[PDB]
Amino acid sequence: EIVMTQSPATLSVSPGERATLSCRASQSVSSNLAWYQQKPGQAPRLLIYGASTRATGIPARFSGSGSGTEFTLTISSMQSEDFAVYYCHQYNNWWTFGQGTKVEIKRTVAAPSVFIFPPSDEQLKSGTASVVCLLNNFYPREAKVQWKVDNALQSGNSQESVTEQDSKDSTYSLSSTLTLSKADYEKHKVYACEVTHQGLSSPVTKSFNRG
Repeated sequence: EIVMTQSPATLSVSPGERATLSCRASQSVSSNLAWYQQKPGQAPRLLIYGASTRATGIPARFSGSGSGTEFTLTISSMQSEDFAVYYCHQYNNWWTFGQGTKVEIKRTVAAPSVFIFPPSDEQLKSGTASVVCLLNNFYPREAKVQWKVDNALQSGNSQESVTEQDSKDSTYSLSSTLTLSKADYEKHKVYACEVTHQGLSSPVTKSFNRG
């Protein structure tokens, strides 16, 4: 019954900075609340089981506080390894989990390096003509893409995918893929990747065409 919501969805934190995550509940949970840490790939981990009691072995820079319907976890001397995802959990009724909060490295704003890649001959005989937009080592996560063709922004018939942080330098990479049928390659005459990002006063474009 009890829905629990965790805000804000994302926090950008440069190393060594203090971070604050808030958790709210549709109904009261008194103090039957806990905070877990999720490292992608591994298994979630216990951070705080009481409203504030820290479990064994967690660094003292972690601490949570709250009661009733509002709680907040906080970290004061965050290190690089602490960068992960977090969940607030309650057990005062049928227990449930919150959607969670991301935490990412903060770094210098970097404009996206954009490249486009059309199909070629071998795919025609396979009948799966496709194009790729590669955006490399951009920051922050807000960098956004547009597949464009003659009188059409080809979103809804293609897929976006993204790396994790290029953690050795903390940038992001995106490999959007556009896929069409055999005869489609010739049907459309214009093809382009367009990119927007606050390091871009105007959209960045890469393009190709038929003829």
